[PDB]
Order: sequence, then structure tokens, then C-alpha cells
Amino acid sequence: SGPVPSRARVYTDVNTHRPSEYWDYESHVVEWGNQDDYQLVRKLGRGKYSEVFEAINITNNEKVVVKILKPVKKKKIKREIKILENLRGGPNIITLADIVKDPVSRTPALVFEHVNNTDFKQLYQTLTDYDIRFYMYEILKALDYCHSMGIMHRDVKPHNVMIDHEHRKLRLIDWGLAEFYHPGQEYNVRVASRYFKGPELLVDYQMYDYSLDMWSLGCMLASMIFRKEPFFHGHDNYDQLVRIAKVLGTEDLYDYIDKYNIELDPRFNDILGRHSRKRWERFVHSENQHLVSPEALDFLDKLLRYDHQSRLTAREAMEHPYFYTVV
Ligand SMILES: CCCOc1ccc(CN)cc1Cl
Ligand SMILES: CCCOc1ccc(CN)cc1Cl
Ligand SMILES: CCCOc1ccc(CN)cc1Cl
Ligand SMILES: CCCOc1ccc(CN)cc1Cl
Repeated sequence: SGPVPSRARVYTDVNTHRPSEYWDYESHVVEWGNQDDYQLVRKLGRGKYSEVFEAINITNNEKVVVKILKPVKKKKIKREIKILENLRGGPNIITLADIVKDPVSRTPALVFEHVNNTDFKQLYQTLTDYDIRFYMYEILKALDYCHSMGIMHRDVKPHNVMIDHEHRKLRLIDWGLAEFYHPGQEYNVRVASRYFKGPELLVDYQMYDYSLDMWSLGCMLASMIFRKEPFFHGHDNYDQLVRIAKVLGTEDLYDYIDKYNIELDPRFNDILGRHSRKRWERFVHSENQHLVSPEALDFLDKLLRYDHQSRLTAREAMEHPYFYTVV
């Protein structure tokens, strides 16, 4: 009979009702500018798909961020460009400012707005309960916006969240794995970083949606409020589901597999075992109790659910009592 189909509970048909120009990235015309307007300043980081640099726009002495793209399918570069162009100016979304190529190497490069990621290690003040609520709300604004625009980020994790704490500014970056949501489409499950992969990815359920980002956000919330990084510490993709099952329990996992008629990989036979569903209160310790509250655990419980359909949407999350105190 095969797996039972699924579709997003929200923003289901936003790409369906838009003209193809919006979501047909393969047909998008990229106009590559000239990289001489920029001087590279320093190396910011290295990724699987890119090298990120701090730079100066020499025409106006303004700091920019330059992402030089590593060898990848032309289709993937076009997808990222089109998504960034569609989301440009959205709340807490990194802003694409220019698309350039070095006249000699012809290597593709994306130019973005500068974001000054705070060195948190050099602050007397440690993370507070209010800080978590404030920045979790800013991420949600970004996710509700991109989901409303028919886009799944698919790589929500701390390294893809830039925070300028002095200006209380947050930006969701690296749209390289992002994809347009089309109801009924079967997606590649080899997305997201291991610790942040949703159970749908781990059981190879391809008909996933925006709710994938909500699981990733829940992993980030658990790691912050409990001071346990990462929260689900798998050593491989199969072991990752086992770490999740040791907290959410095996009974709800079998209800999830049964509901969607999911074919479970035989590699899971000898490793899943039997696990009770743990209370979230059991992760509270003297070192994290200032970040934990009944509201925070109720909110966490509503994100970290096997059933992608039963997770809060980004808009439902924004209305949770956990955020009543945020501006
Ligand atoms: C007007 C709806 C078009 O539907 C799609 C567009 C693009 C894709 C990805 N190849 C899939 C679908 Cl169903
Ligand atoms: C809730 C506040 C902590 O969250 C962060 C702090 C710094 C960074 C830098 N990538 C990212 C996150 Cl999510
Ligand atoms: C530990 C492996 C068990 O495998 C399964 C468990 C539950 C279901 C749903 N009837 C299916 C499988 Cl293969
Ligand atoms: C915002 C006030 C606190 O909210 C709660 C208190 C208790 C529970 C259940 N133990 C849930 C919530 Cl949201």
C-alpha cells in the first residue's frame, strides 16, 4: 500500500496559487555583478557548501558579508538565489544585497547585509530566561514569514542563527538547503544537521513540510533551557532516532510509524529497544533551573513530537504563554 500521504496544516497551497515564476528556480535568470566593488577583510567561517568572509563595499565604506560558494549543482545555487530574492526584506531573514563573480576565477559569490555575531564568551552576564524567550520569538517571526512564503528552511540550528546582542538583532542565515513547499511532493531526507533532524527524516518519510523546522527549533530550545548541547546526541542517523526514542519513548514512535504506514529500515531492528516516555521535568538541574519554567516545558512538549502534524505551527508557537512577556 505504501506510505500514507501528508500535507502541511498551514500555508498548504501558497506555491500552488502563485505563478511559476515565483517557485520555478531552474528558469530564474541570475545576473552576476562584478566583485571589484568589494574588498575581503577576514575569514568568518567554513561550511560544507561555502566560505564566508567579512568584507567592505569600497564604494560606500560599509561592512558586508560575502559567501563564496563551493562546487555544487548549478540547480542548487539557483535555488538558494531565488529563495533569498523571494524572502528579501522579510523579518529576521538575512538580506541578499548583491550576486557577484570574480572576473578571473568566475566563482559564484553571494553578498549579504553585515551581521555582527556577538562573542558571547566575553560577557559577564550569562543567558537569562528572558533572553531565550526574546530570541526564540525572533526566530519564530523568521520561520512564520518564510513558511507563509511557501519555503521550508530545512537547516535550523544554532550555527545558522546570527545574533548581534548589543543591538538585540537576530538573522536566520544559510538558505542553501531551503526548498519550496508543494503539497504531495516527496523530498530528499538527507537535509538538516544530524542533531536537528526530525523523526520524519530519520524514518525516511519523504512527504514532509514546514513542521520539520519546528522540530529543529524544539531541539534548539531543549538544548538552551536544559544547558545540554546537543539535546539528542546521536553518533549516526540511525542512532539519532534511538536518542530521541530514549526521551519521547518507543510507544509514540510506533503510533507515528503506524499512522503514516512508514516502512522502518531493518537497521532499526536491534538498536531501538524499548523506552518509556520521559517527563520533561527530569532534565531540570540546579545549573539550568533559572531557564526552566512550567510554560517553557509545556511549549517544548508541543514542538518535540514525533507526529509532524501534531507540532505547533510557527504562528501557534508565537501565541504560546511562554512568549507573553516578550516585546
Ligand atoms: C502549480 C503547482 C506546481 O506544482 C509543482 C511545482 C514544482 C514541483 C517541484 N518539481 C512540484 C510541484 Cl507538485
Ligand atoms: C537563545 C539565545 C541563544 O541562542 C543563540 C546564541 C548565539 C548563536 C550564534 N549562532 C545562536 C543562538 Cl540560537
Ligand atoms: C524495533 C523494530 C520494530 O519495527 C517496527 C515497529 C513498529 C512498526 C509499525 N507496525 C513497524 C516496524 Cl518495522
Ligand atoms: C504562563 C503561565 C504558566 O503557564 C503554564 C503553567 C502550567 C502549565 C502546565 N504545568 C502550563 C502552562 Cl502554559
